Amino acid sequence: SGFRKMAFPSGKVEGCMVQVTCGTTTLNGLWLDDVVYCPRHVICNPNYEDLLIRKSNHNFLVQAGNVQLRVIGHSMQNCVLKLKVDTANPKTPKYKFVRIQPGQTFSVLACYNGSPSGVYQCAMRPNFTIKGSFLNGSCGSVGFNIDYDCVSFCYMHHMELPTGVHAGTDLEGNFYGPFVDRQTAQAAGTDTTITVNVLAWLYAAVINGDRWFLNRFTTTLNDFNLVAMKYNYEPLTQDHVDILGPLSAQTGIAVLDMCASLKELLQNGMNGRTILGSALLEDEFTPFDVVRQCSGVTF
Amino acid sequence: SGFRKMAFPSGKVEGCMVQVTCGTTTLNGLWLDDVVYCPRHVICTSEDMLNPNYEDLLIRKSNHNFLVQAGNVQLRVIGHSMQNCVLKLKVDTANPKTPKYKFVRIQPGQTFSVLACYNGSPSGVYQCAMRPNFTIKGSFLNGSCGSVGFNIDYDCVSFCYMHHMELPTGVHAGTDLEGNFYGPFVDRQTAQAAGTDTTITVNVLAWLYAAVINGDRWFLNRFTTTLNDFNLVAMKYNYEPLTQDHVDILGPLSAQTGIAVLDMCASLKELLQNGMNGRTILGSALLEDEFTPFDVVRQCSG
Ligand SMILES: NC(=O)N1Cc2ccc(Cl)cc2[C@H](C(=O)Nc2cncc3ccccc23)C1
Ligand SMILES: NC(=O)N1Cc2ccc(Cl)cc2[C@H](C(=O)Nc2cncc3ccccc23)C1
Ligand SMILES: [Cl-]
Repeated sequence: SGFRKMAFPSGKVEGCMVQVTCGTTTLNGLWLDDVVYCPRHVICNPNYEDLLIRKSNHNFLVQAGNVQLRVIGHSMQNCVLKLKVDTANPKTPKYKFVRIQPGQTFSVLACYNGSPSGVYQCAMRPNFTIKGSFLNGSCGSVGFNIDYDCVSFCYMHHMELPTGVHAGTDLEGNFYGPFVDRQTAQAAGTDTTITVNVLAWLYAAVINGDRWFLNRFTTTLNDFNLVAMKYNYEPLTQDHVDILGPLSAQTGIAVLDMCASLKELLQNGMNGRTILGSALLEDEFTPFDVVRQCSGVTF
Repeated sequence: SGFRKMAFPSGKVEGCMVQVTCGTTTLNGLWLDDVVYCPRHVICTSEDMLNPNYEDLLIRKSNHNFLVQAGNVQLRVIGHSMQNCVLKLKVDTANPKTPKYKFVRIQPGQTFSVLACYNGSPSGVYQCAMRPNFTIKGSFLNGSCGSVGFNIDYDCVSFCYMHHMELPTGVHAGTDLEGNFYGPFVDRQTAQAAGTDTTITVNVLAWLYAAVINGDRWFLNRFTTTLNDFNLVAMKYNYEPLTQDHVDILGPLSAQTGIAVLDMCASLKELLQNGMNGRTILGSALLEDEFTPFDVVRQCSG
């Protein structure tokens, strides 16, 4: 029993964190094989080709623990700088670079000076920001998932928006969201609630013995989506309904039956009650996160 | 900016997780140097659990009865001893991944990271607090016994918890790494219930200071309180008494935000009276009590 916001064990990622210093700027890098990936704003109206062409290999100081790595090459791929180093990371795990969709969750290994300080779980918001916890020096910290023994890198931290939320890229340097890596006026779009995730979390509450919110009612996908649109909830697709199938079979509560529970919660509130120790509807657990935590999958 | 429930990077602990098998029971062990620490109930059957005589059960065991597995490698047990409710299995190989470590016993209200494991394999990491009733509100399934709680301040891992059991309310009970249970619990299938839980007051105050550091002041008021008046009010909401030690501990946060501890106590009293009125504090509609004053300083400042 119990339901926690749980991150993947960060060990395979910790063994990849390095410190990248260039000029006055110091941030984090991800050392995989003989390449260190880091935000290109470490070289810093920025013409990044012009700024990068003025740098030599020895301008980038890469530090892996108490060992200085020597940079033998450098190239840019979108908003990510790839520093070729002489040494292949012996701690390089089996990995992939994956781009995630909004609503998908991942673990963040927050780092400062190439040293991991914390690990937390978070979701790619529908507005492409992440509600993370980062201070200055956190740039280059990575987001990942673990599938079997393979680490899928999905996020690299680049910046903080004026509302305190965060923006970054996939490991190929493509930003999530309409953001750019420069000091210009940028704001996160109006956020919405990840509906399939709230439903997954209601199923987790049912699995954990909390059923007060259940009701005899059902609804249609169209009628539920008319309610979802009114409460700034993401539309629930047939794919989401299919994805919630296993949880629906396990608890005996059809996805449209759980949708009517969610509809009543949105219109009437919780009425002094909590669900899994929360007075708000939690949307940062995917259906797979719920199944994984309520089954004990290991890595 | 931002405030998350953050766990310590689990890497130093992952490299210590092993699987311990005794008969039909399989649980997790912590391999540090040449010793594997695990709950002593690994030697029990389901029947033995009502009134186990651990000394009697352990005396009938030999080293080769304990199967220890570190990854895809079987370790050889060369000795065994019991220290309180933990079994210490001397093995023939020192763990090369043994980090700098300490065994620390924590007090209620203290937080720590839990590396939940099944079959000696880590599956997840989460942050939690030792409740005032000595239980932890964890996320544990059958086979998670032996999973550990820790903090990693600097490069040293301080092991503070080993999971032993789930109580009937879904909460968890365990021991420090010397085998001493937190709380009035026993490693027996007997009628045991967690005492009435209370809110960790000093932690809620620390979290209100984190909200101030992050720019949220909506809950502040023009009032102050005496420590005694705060405790009389707080007790009525099932909040732990706030001691002078807690007030002293909140000193740095008070100096940083410019809000006196007893002035922050007055905001808390008002929040308990009024609720949040549709608002949130650090993305939460409830008063969060699983961040200590030390956690707030670490995360908000560095
Ligand atoms: N003004 C300022 O501090 N920045 C400007 C800027 C402009 C563009 C880009 Cl791509 C990055 C940055 C950096 C950034 O956002 N870094 C930071 C990242 N995360 C959390 C922070 C908390 C506090 C301060 C910086 C954080 C630095
Ligand atoms: N009923 C049952 O299976 N147990 C009884 C028991 C009695 C005393 C002692 Cl010291 C340990 C145990 C074990 C224990 O609590 N393990 C478990 C630990 N954590 C979460 C669990 C979730 C679900 C089932 C067991 C969990 C095993
Ligand atoms: Cl303590």
